[PDB]
Amino acid sequence: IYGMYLSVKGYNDKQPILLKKIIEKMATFEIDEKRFEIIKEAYMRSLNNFRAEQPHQHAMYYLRLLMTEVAWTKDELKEALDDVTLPRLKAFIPQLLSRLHIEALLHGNITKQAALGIMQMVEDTLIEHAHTKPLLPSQLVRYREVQLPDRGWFVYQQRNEVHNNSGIEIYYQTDMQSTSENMFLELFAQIISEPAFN
Amino acid sequence: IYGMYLSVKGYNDKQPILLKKIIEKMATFEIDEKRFEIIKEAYMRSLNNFRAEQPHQHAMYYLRLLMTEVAWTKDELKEALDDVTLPRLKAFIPQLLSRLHIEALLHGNITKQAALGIMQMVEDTLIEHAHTKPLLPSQLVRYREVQLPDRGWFVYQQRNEVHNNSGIEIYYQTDMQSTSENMFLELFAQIISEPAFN
Repeated sequence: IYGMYLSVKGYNDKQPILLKKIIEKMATFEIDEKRFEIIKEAYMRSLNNFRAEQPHQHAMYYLRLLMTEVAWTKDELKEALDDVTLPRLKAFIPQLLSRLHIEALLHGNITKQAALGIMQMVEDTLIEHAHTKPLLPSQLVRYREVQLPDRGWFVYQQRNEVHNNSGIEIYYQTDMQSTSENMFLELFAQIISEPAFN
Repeated sequence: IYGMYLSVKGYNDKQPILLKKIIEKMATFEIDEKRFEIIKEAYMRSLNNFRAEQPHQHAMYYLRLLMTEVAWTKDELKEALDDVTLPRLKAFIPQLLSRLHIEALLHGNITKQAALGIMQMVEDTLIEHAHTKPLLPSQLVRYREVQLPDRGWFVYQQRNEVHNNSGIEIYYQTDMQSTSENMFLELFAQIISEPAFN
């Protein structure tokens, strides 16, 4: 929801080469129309196939949508999927790569100068082939969680058209994430874990 | 901040003709490069002339920024203005007209059928020349106001560089808009109006 995520894990011997190739395909992507149609139809089949997920998964999904400030439902994505066209996408990729921020975490059998060399390699490739420009700090917008009122109870109700079983997810909200509240919630959840199961 | 605003007022004799011509002009606009550079430069001057505004106007501006959820500053606009290019705008206009919502108010010497004819003409023209699609209701996000904490006092300080006088604006945020709160605030402001002046 904040942008792309790329992770390369494994032996560091030939890692920067493949990473460079992946960045090269990010900044030199040529879309095949047949692959585009097949993959698009597959994604449509995925959004259609979400209706066959399990009731508890639907409960976690609905609670996610309710609690997050901004969240698009799979029905909205499915409806907007028909309007996606190849010229729109080909005009959208450089529009995406035109303004970017990057947050990296390099943790492994590499040195500081090696990490700086890899990072500078990625930056130089993105600038060279994609003309990527940094983002403005005021544009670093994180999403807030909906605040429930005191003594307030809300219930969202939907139906599962596939499984003959019912699902339910009860969520009580706390103030914020501080040390004291974290240890309160974790300690209580530790006390009620096995009694809840049993 | 929510979108464009257009208001045509006057004799209704040729209002539909003029309005139709306006929609056609916004849906078939061809940009002049000279006019683009000149109007852009005049916009840069307009952004640079805010420094000569009065300190109370600077106060209302800063307070508006502070209490608005999303608000971009004159310096951010004047900095991002240097990146505005003719191809970027030429790609922005159809992107702006691709999906839209409309909220109209037709009041005066007008019949209901003529109002529906005007609205239907606007929709037909927008879909015709701009392929305008309806906007999702979840995309109709309204900005909120920063919720101040109880017994909280915050002070933002700046300096006017042109006028030799100083300004100040003191804001006691009340609760959300309801009948009781509205009449309390308006009655108190009524009591303190003339004693404030005198």
